Amino acid sequence: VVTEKQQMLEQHLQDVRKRVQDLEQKMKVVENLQDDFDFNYKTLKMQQLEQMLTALDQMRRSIVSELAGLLSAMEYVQKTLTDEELADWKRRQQIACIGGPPNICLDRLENWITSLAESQLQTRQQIKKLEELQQKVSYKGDPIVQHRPMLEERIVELFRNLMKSAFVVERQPCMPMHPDRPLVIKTGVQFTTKVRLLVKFPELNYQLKIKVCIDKRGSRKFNILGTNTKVMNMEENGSLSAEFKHLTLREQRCIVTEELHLITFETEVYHQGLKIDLETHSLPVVVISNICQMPNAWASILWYNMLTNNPKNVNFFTKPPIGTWDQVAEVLSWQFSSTTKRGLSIEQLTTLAEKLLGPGVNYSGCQITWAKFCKENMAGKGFSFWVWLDNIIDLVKKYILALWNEGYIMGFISKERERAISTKPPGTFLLRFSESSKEGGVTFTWKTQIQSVEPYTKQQLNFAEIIMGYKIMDATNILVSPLVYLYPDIPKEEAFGKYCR
Repeated sequence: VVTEKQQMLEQHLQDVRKRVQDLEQKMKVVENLQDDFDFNYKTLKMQQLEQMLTALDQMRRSIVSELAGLLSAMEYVQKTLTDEELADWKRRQQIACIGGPPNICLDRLENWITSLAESQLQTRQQIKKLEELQQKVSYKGDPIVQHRPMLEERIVELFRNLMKSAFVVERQPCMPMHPDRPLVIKTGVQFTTKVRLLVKFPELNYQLKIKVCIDKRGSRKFNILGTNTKVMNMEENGSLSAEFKHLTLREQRCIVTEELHLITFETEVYHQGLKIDLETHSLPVVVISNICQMPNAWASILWYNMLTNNPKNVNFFTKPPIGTWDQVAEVLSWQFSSTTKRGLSIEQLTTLAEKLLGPGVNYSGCQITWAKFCKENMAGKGFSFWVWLDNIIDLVKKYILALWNEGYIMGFISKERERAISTKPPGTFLLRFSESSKEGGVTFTWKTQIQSVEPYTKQQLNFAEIIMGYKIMDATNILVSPLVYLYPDIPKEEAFGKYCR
């Protein structure tokens, strides 16, 4: 969809696109009225020269002040493009990295930037057309001579920046085998990143070679390996980009999941006779040694994005900021909505808000520190909040995926609150995650006292049957049955029978 700030932008842009049509014209007309003058003077080589000149001077004056104003105009819109609607995208990328509401399609921005740069480049060819007359007809008091060096300088500035800013990291660095784990890369593993130049110029095609490096205190300095450089070209929406598939890492030899490193891409550009200094970098990355540090890092990733939107601040954990539950809550939800077709209801999100902050009402302004989140172990438990939860995710994703599809999983529910269930017909059941087991456990629940069996870990799930079998042989020496009706009142057959062989 289009915001109304975007209206103003695609607007601003066509108004400039329009002034370059007018200047386009003015230039043509004045060039002619100056050729008549040249001819009349090379023909008399008496008055319609003394005047023709008083006139040409008034053209120059107008044309030149027309350009000054046109530039003042491009200065404006570029700032609304770059500093506003681009920063906007960059932050929306940040957030879509950690499973947030996506849509970071560089198209709208590419046309706006492409359009603006196309203008600026015609405007440079206008100012050049001026120094053409600064040469065919000049005189003392020549407006051109004392304004064209000026304008040239000015417009070149504008492009130089627009150009630089148009250089981004389209798709952040990420191992193809850990798609959901971007910005966290294991040394020795091969990944794929990708840059894009939002000044889609067909002339530039194939003309740009990008060179990605890596770091250039006390931290571990690494070094990328393989096809270290790539040439930028228009292959796939014919946009200027270079993808670096098959890149590996290693460590320059001779904490860790809290250590950030930046990757830099670079290439110079020479066009219409100019040297441009192009270079962009990726969102801070945590490099790991073993796939065990996978979570503890992905944690840092999330914590960084969720908070600061600063792209260059590796020493983020030099003093990690705080983070009201609200934000955290949302972020957590995403992980589910990202992979699955569901996140966390404010219900499961509460028995979980407390599962962290403990007892209390309304967990909103409730500040959570980095430590708290995962740097610290749960009250009784022998592990941390995050650590525990990461498998609860991987569990849902890998095992019991389409199984969690239609809810079916209360997942998070205070063992206590799990009592008011002391309502339905004896036999109805839940589906929770063991709060005690670090490697993820999916159990179940049934004065008709209540009873939740021993959780079942991943190795076991090697479940639509544990819910169709489990007899719990009885005391009346009768291998009883698996308590029916999912929480609602759904007899475990229309809910469970489908996925059954």
